[PDB]
Amino acid sequence: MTIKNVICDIDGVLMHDNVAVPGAAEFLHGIMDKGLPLVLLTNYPSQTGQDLANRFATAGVDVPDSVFYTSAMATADFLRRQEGKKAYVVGEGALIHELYKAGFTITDVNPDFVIVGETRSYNWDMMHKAAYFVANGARFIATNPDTHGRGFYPACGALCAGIEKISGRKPFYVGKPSPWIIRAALNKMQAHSEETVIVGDNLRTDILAGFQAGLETILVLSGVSSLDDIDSMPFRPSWIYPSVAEIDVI
Amino acid sequence: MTIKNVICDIDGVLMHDNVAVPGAAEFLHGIMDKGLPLVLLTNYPSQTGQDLANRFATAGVDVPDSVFYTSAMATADFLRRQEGKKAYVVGEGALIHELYKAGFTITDVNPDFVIVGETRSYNWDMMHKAAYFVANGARFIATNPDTHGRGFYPACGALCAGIEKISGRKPFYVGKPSPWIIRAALNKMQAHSEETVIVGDNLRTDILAGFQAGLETILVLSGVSSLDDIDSMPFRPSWIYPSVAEIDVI
Amino acid sequence: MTIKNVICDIDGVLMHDNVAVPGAAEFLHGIMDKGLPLVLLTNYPSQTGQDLANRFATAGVDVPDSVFYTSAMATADFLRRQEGKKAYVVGEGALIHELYKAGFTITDVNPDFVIVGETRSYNWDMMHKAAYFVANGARFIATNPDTHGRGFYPACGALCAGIEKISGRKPFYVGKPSPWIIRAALNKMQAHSEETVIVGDNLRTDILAGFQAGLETILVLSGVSSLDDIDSMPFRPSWIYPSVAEIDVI
Amino acid sequence: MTIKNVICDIDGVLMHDNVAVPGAAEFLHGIMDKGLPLVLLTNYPSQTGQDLANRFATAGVDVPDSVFYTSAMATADFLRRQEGKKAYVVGEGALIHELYKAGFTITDVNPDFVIVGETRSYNWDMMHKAAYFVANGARFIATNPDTHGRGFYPACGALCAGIEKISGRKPFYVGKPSPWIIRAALNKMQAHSEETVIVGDNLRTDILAGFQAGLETILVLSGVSSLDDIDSMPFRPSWIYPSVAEIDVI
Ligand SMILES: [Mg+2]
Ligand SMILES: [Mg+2]
Ligand SMILES: [Mg+2]
Ligand SMILES: [Mg+2]
Repeated sequence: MTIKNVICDIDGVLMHDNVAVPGAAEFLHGIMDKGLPLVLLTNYPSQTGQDLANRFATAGVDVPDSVFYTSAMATADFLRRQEGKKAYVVGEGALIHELYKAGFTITDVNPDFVIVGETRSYNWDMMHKAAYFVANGARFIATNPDTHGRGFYPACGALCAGIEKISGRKPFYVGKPSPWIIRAALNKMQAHSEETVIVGDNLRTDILAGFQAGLETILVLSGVSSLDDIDSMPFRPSWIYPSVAEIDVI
Repeated sequence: MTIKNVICDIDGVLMHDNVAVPGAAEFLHGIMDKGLPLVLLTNYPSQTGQDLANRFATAGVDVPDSVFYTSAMATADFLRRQEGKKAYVVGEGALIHELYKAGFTITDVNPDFVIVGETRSYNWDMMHKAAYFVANGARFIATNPDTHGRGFYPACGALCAGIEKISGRKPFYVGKPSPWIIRAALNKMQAHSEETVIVGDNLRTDILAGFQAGLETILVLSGVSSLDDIDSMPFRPSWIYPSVAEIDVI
Repeated sequence: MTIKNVICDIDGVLMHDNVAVPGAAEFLHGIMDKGLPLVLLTNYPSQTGQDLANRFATAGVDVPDSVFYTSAMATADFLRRQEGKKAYVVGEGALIHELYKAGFTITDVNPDFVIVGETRSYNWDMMHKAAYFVANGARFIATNPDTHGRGFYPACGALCAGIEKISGRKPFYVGKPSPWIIRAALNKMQAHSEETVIVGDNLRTDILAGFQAGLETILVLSGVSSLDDIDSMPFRPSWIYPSVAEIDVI
Repeated sequence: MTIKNVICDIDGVLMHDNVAVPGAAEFLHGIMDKGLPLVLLTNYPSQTGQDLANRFATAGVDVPDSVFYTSAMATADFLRRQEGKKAYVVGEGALIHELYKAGFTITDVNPDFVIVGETRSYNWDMMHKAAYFVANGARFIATNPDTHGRGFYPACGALCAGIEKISGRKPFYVGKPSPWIIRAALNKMQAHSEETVIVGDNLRTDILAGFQAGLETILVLSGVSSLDDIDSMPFRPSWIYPSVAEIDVI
């Protein structure tokens, strides 16, 4: 059927850092007014739903805590359905709390999983232990492949680099471009891919993931990707707009 | 809901080369008898549905031409929904016919796409032209990432290698582990991921793709992957059996 | 000691394709007049010394056949000192003749080496056989890593790509940036690295190789590399000039 | 001429960790008795010459501090000859002191170089700053490519991984397999490659570097590499022995 659910990326679409993109509030309110399930997605694992709601509210956009879905929440949802509840975690804040709520024990003693998110406390010891466990068979999971956040701030992908180099193994990244996180988002809305659209600014992450997941896609040009980037692209967005302000196919 | 549709990989699951895996016939007939939509999937683009039906029949397994779905068919289905109908193709047989049926013009003059499948006629000239077009912006699509077929026979992935090296660009692979081909298979059965299971022998292709697509997965040990390969695996199969002969959760 | 020998790269330094770089003739004649051993180096394996002398003469630059040293000659020199004289060769012309003169038997029956140069006859069969032999333990050698020649013409590196993909092994590239070819060039002049300078236009090949080999280096800006490319460079050229016309430290 | 100088790798050749390889003492004393210049090489940057002499003496092998040459010393020697004397260093101990003796100022303010060695204090902040500087044009140098030391202890290569991922740039590794460190070792002995042999246990580092540098090579089987590893090897050692105990071609 038609568009009945909406997954909308955050950075470069609804927010520029801590400043809302013009029209974001009206765009979101229009969707909620119509009663369409909505998920605001972000590949970063540092913020809780409340943190995000506060960030949005500070910027003048009001939405419920419940609409947010981060790679940390997605990782917890992924692990919930797994056997084994012991993990060595390289991360802090949101991810840690989510894992505890998923019934996990966080330990550096016989862990079943090595989970990497983001932490400014990352150090030689963590890289060492994570590499040791992964090399020894621990299930290697990471929240998102992004190498850095704002500026050149190390992000999950950068923290995994040393661990991968030493162990010779790569983690399963839960976030975009992996199609699984889109599946997780759909399950959160109890929605089907055929009636869901994803709005994003990055052709290589939002669009690629949505496409592979079977979703209709809308690329906005207010972020990373530019219009000429679609010319040579294997697949292309269902629609393209300068920003969410002109989206009216929903 | 429950399992209502089935995607079953071919090589290492139903066939060993030209010899059927014991129990394959009974397994498939049981599924069809129950009236469950069935798709027999293969990442290789060389055979037509009829070729595959004949191969199966020669091996003592009788199934309709219609159940087969190859990376060539999937590629044609992918391109059908695309704008532009001119392509420079590096391939032969099945793929070529499928593209013509999808309304394509195959040309080395201003092609919109560069499509790579498999062809034993692959040569310096083809690599040159493909690289030239891709470097110049043509949409780069490939049927499957496999580097070789039986023995060390070059396969699609190997043919793309030189083109990627020269152009500095990578193609969008339509086949496994890409989740999209699973989506295409579901659409072929008009089925939902939540009620579909995929049976395969390769953890890194059948299982990875099925998992990302939201399908229940069954790993058989009659092919590439072995049981101990799941220990360190980020995700694991819903079920594991020596072969299709013992599968009875369908 | 001082500069007593000279290795000078060809393309982008002395020639632009078939046209001489202004000042090339005078530059070379000045070196020969002083009696300094000279080697004109090129990473490409297609031309014989006579072909190169003819190309230079056609462009108005007169030099002896003996001064030229190609990756094909270097590869033959490399193999001369090796045990085993049976090789499966993916190449044509110059390289083939050089190997025969080095005492080799070219065969697809129990070859000791798999040697890849350049050949416009490259095809599926060659990739297959080369991959089969390398996968089975044959010593994998390639003339140069360049992915393409003029335009997007496949070069040695591109021909190796498919073979590497299938076999899972990489060849030993004889040409630049490998320091060995510089050693081979020095031996050709019976010269020491401490009294030899190399002139080149590519920071990542001529300069990198010369530097690692212990040679003084001169970068000309008449080719691939540009002046701003040295800012972030780990190592830098001993000298930099727009072209050979202003070189006077020799 | 003949062998007049000797470069001998340490780990897996003369030492197993803190235990000497049987015959090491006699091997080394024999070389020094003959008056042949000797350099004991190691790719690791953590120990000073005195530390190494003490380690050897504790193991029962007596040699002068002066014979040792580490990747830290080699890096300092490399930088001594460079313009610019400001560097942001990710490392500790030996490397730091060597840089100060080379006339460097270590700072995180407008550094000319970003130098990575080894430090158990490596953290998010260091990765961030190093990545920021490299991304902004700083000359990226690293002591050695090894990903880990003993066990799964992070080594230089692992520390560079995150920096490379964020900046998109790779460093120039001073240590093996880079031929430059062999050149540096020769200069330390004021020796020519044609009269120098290198003894090592790793085909991919000691042997590869020696070969590219024009040295005669001796592979011992007391460490990383095994005899069957030479079968498919592009190049092969001049000689091969179980350990230094049987080396008598010097
Ligand atoms: Mg975004
Ligand atoms: Mg299979
Ligand atoms: Mg050049
Ligand atoms: Mg060693």
